Amino acid sequence: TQRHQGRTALVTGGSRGIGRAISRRLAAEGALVAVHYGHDHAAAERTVKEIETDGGRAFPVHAELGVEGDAATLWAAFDEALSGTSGPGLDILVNNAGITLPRPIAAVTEAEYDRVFAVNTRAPFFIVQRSLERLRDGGRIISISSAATQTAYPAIVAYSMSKGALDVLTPALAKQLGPRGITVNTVAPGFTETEPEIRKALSSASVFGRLGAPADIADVVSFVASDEARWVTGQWIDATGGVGLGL
Amino acid sequence: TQRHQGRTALVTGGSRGIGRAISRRLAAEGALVAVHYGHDHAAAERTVKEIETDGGRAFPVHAELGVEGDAATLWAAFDEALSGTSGPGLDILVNNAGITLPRPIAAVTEAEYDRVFAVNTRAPFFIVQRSLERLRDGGRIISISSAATQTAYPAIVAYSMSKGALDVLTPALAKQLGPRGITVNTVAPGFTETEPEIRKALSSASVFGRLGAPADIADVVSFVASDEARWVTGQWIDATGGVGLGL
Amino acid sequence: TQRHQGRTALVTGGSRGIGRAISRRLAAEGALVAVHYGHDHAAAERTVKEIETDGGRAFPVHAELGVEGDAATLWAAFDEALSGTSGPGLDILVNNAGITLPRPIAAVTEAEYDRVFAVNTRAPFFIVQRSLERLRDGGRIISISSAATQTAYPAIVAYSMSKGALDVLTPALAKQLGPRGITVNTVAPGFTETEPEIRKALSSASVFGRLGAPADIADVVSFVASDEARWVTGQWIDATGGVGLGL
Amino acid sequence: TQRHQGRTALVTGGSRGIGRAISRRLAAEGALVAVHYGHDHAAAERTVKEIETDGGRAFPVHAELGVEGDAATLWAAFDEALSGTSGPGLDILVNNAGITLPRPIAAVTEAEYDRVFAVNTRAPFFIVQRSLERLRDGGRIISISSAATQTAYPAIVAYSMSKGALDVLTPALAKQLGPRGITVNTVAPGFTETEPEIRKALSSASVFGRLGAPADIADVVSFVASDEARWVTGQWIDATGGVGLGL
Repeated sequence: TQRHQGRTALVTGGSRGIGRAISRRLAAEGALVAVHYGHDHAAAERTVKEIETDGGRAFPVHAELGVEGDAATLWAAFDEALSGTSGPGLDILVNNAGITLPRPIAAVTEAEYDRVFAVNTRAPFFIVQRSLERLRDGGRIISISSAATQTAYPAIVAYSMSKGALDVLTPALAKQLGPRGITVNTVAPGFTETEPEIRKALSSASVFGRLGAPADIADVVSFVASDEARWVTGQWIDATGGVGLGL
Repeated sequence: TQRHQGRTALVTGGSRGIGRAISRRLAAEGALVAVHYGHDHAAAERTVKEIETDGGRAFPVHAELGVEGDAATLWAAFDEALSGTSGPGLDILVNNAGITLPRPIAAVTEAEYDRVFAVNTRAPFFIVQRSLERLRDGGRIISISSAATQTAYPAIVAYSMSKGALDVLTPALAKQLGPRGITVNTVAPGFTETEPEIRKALSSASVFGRLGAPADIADVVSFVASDEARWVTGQWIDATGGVGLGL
Repeated sequence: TQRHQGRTALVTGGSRGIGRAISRRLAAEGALVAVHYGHDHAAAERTVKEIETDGGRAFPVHAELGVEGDAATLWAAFDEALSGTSGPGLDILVNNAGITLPRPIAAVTEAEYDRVFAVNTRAPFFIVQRSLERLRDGGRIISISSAATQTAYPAIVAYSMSKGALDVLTPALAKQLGPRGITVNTVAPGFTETEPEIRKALSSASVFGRLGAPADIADVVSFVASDEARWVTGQWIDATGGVGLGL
Repeated sequence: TQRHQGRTALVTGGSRGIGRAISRRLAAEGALVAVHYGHDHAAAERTVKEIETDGGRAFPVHAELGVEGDAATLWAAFDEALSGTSGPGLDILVNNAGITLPRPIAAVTEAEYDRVFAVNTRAPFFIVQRSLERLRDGGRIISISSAATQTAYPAIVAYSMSKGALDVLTPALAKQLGPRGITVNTVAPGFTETEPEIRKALSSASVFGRLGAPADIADVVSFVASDEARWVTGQWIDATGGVGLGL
């Protein structure tokens, strides 16, 4: 396609699963992709080489999220990488970094709560805040949310709340950034097989009666990030295979 | 792109404005496009030749909508065209046919009401009903709605109600047709310049402070109609430039 | 409570089921209730006497809906009743009149479609239009919709579309009528037992695992119609026992 | 009315503004009201005496929110109060405690962010978690949110995100608690005058062209908390005077 020819993308948690497919799709369409990772160096290097093997350009960016100085670290390491190279600006920010918390309310601890909010809400918020100094006109902010923000799923309530908070950011920034031709969208995956009775309920929650694949999400994100989605902003884009549709 | 290589599309009111850009985008990506028209023969022939000049294939399909035997006529004329040719099936249905009624409630007559419901709701409903016998697996139903179904616009209330009714159809069919890998989506345009103080309020209703162009809608529709949007179904896809976002 | 002391209400299809409980609740709180009916004279007389027995005031209003001159007939008969009596104005309009069409798309006929749109959309629209000349400041318009407008229920698709259209009217009029302190709301019932496997799916579609009762709806409508809901307008008020909540 | 005769309510931030009107409305309808406060002892004592003067029963409950051991402290102090008295159970939880952060993204500090999340999300979450052990059948959880969760208001983005997260909790718990006849709802106030160009934009954001009063919210909350709203659950109840309706 070559829809992102000449552009610079950053994908938080870009090293694997959904993060990885996004990084790959964007890099395959000409984007220079900053592949962010917090823990998994080898997976980052894996994703980058994969991209380079296929004839795109990407580079690793190390920042542990949900720790004091996470956002600063991320953007410090992004600049360090581009310096003496493409300028300090970017076109496409994808907030994909996240940790799960599969506990209903009765079992969620302060430690687990604080951890999920630190990584899933606080990190992306300050990453985005510091993004706005660098984000060019016609740019893209894309937050990866969950079906569970808009469909009641008690067993992951604290996780869903973390994504809910980030969903409020999308319309706020689409309004603020609109005059510069920047779109801000949420893409909400459903239940995705990445790398007993649960697997069954989640497959059949789709009207297509399967789990999503990383490629399912990455295909929607690649569109939202293109000039073709320039008239689409402030939206919650359902990438769940029709989760929550009926009953 | 060639995203619709080998597929058959039907675009109701495909002869001009949004209808025309959709027809053109789809035909430019390899779709064989049935260009439907109710009144404007020359505009239909115009759109078809344009497509053929550019090296796609399309053909005219005549059916006056909101008259007894409209849906039958349409599908009679679609088949007549494909017969002894591509088989009777289709991949992509776009409900774009519509008439405006810019009157607030106090001024809407029975004649005008009945006319807008006949064209905007009753016609597309029976066109879709008769579509389901012909619609192949992995197919696409795309209804063109309005921003005014989800954002209060009193001055066009009866028109909005007509589109509202058709918006209920999208989730219903996405559930029913899901098992066959068919997606059903609404694409909602905003205020679009096609071929005094009104023009100003409508431009600035967008967070981008302009009217839409036909291409803005057609770019979103082309995506929804592609294999890239296969994980997107039952949705109301906002193609308004962020109309109704703030306040 | 006596929340509607001194007010005049009209409840379309007020003779039984949900219509009847609404009529009764409003009349029990001091409202003078015009009990509309299209076919069922005895049921109307039944509801009125019931109300009078309990020490409220109500009167019958005959108008066959979905026939040429329905809205005119209704308001002609409302005035005929109040004339030489309370003035021609009203405080509370409840659009409760409706007919079901339990057929999925493949089986809906033109006759059945046209009938459901005539009764469920066209009748209430022109009843409301003609209401606005008579509707006092601090007044109430309340449309009775269905859970199936916002939750995919293919088996009643054409019925849902009819209610969908009327749902677009609520926000339109809440904006137009706002300056006069009039609220316009939709109240959406779920599945309600009025006077095999279906009954089971509908009971368990509620998070409370029962069907609604008429009183469940009438309690919400009585609130929306009171000065207590004066800050609530343009809303789709869910009276379904949490239908469509999870999955 | 006496709708809450025999019931026990807890209103977080119940000492003034919206908190206070809620406390008063509930206590005026027979509820025993635990008036929570974090800083403002005199305001708490003020609200309690007011209630007692009018012939309801209420008591103060001290807990600084957004500090380690806030939820424990609150419930420790609730029990201490009821002990040797009404049992340890409650019927009605109102999450009204909140702090504002009127800064757009460019100006939000970590300190301010962490403070607003601690008070507005983390505190109510763990207050609710610990509530579920005590909450009786037919009970009520009511979260006080903001219009700005569903209408883009960039200038208060971090505050809105905090309320967004709590909005995800409502549908989750309405599903989980449904079988016990407990309703969980959000009530979203707009812009409310409590105890230059801003005041003007906020008044005219309502279709009624005024700011809300505490009583506007408290009237809706009193309904949601009554047996009359028993069929209303998982909902986002708009108490904004039609903020965000048009454009």
